[PDB]
Amino acid sequence: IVGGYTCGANTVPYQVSLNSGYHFCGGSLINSQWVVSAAHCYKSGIQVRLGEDNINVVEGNEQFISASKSIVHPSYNSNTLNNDIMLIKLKSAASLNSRVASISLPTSCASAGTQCLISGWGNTKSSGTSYPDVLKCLKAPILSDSSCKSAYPGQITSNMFCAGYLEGGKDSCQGDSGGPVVCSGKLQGIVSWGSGCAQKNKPGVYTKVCNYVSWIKQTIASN
Ligand SMILES: [Ca+2]
Repeated sequence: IVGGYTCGANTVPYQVSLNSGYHFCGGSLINSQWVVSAAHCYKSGIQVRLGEDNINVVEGNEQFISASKSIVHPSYNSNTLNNDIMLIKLKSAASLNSRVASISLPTSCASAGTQCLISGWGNTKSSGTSYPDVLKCLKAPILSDSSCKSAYPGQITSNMFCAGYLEGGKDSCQGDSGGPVVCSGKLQGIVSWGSGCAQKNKPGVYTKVCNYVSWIKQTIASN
C-alpha cells in the first residue's frame, strides 16, 4: 500500500497473509474454513496466516493453518487477468474471535463514489521498494466505469472495477495482491492489477466479487 496509514493491530480481522516460506499475497477470510484471494496468487504449499499484524514477529494472536485445497476460477485468464479469483480451503477450522473474523460476501454490487478499505503488506513506494512489517490500510473510492475504461483502454472487463485516485500517490501495490477491498462492510473487491503503483491516471484494478457469489457459494457447498 502506497500513501496509506498503519491500520492498527487486528483492526482488519478478516485480512490474511499467504505464506510459502515468505509472505507473497493477501487474502480474506469468508468463514472459518475458506479464504478468498486472487487466482494470480496461486501456488502449491500455501500456509494461511490469520490474526497477523507484524508478519515478521510472533505477537501471540496468530493462527497458522495449511491449505488443503486451492480452487482457481474455471474461467481465469492469466493473460488478461479476467476472473482473477481463487478459493483456498483450510485443513482445519479457524477459531473465530475478536482478532480473527470473517467478512461478509456482497448481496449486491457496490456503487461508484463509495469509499472502500484496502489493506495489505505490499510495497509502500511508487518508485523503489520498501516492504512494511505491519499491516497498512488505504481508503479509496470506486471510480466510474467510464473513467476506469479510459484509464486502461481495451483491458477492463465487466468482472473488474477501478478504485483509487487519478492524481496518483495512493494505491495498492505488489504484495497486496489477493487482499480485500471492503465497502460498506462487504467484500466487494480483490487486489488484482494496475500499471505500476500510485501512478497518475493509472488507478488500481480489482476483481468484482459480486459477480462470483453464486460460484463461491456452490463451491463451498461441495468441497
Ligand atoms: Ca505476527
